[PDB]
Amino acid sequence: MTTSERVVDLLNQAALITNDSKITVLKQVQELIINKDPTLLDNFLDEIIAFQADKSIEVRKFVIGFIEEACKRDIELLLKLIANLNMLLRDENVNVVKKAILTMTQLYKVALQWMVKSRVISELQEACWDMVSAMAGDIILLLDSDNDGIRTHAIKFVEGLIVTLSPRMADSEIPRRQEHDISLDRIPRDHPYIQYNVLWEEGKAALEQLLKFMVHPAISSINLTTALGSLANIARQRPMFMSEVIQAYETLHANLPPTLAKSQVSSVRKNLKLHLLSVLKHPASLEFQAQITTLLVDLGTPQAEIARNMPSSKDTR
Repeated sequence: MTTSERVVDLLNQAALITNDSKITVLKQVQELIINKDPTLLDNFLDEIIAFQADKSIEVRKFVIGFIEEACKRDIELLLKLIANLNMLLRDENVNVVKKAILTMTQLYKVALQWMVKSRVISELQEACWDMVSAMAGDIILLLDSDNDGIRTHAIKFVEGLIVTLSPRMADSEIPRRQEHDISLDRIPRDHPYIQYNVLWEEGKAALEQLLKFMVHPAISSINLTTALGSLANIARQRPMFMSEVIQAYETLHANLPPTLAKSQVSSVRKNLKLHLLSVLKHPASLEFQAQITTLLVDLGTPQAEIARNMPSSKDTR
């Protein structure tokens, strides 16, 4: 029997399995159609995507993972799969939503790169980009989800967005895994469709949402520390934002979220200090030395710890 005959037989078996172990069979299918005979991907998309209706949470999560792998293998499948991903982002179960946010964090930057490399934008490709972009806007709105784990994942997606939609600079720290990710500097300024200025504004607006979130008197401990880490990552990857990040830290410290200001205060300060020190260690910090140092002392950072983390101006070259 042929590969596509095997795929049909596995799919028919997966349909008879009544527990999550059907994912074993679906991953066999995914390996056949994504890696063994990639030409089959197109032919059996419908069959895999059909499992987005499965009642099992792990099965819907599998389908989100599958969409990510398929779009990473052929980004144009995003044309037929963005709508299914949008349904999973609105899932009734928060674990499916979280997994869909993870996936958008990966796929947004790849759809954008694809738009940026197209000189002529088809109707399908335009509606696909419109949807990618409303989904990003909806995930930013998820900063106000009533679910703590969703807000946490939204923070990370928003972090990734701010970094995508701002330019790399010469002293930008770039985690090696993100070396080849698109950023604003890699966007031609006369692309007829994707407008540089608009994406910049959009990155700035995303950052303003994340700064406001950070300050909010009602956010939780896990959200706060995720946001603090995100802001620190942003300041080191995009040093043009360092000022705004330092200021956000000053502001959080002046106005502690009432629920975290007594028994939890030691923890919040230790967290704020650890993140602030990571910013200080970045050479662009030398421009804000008095402001950072003053904030570090006010948090009760020992002098030795400030001194140890101060970058040399040699690292400014």
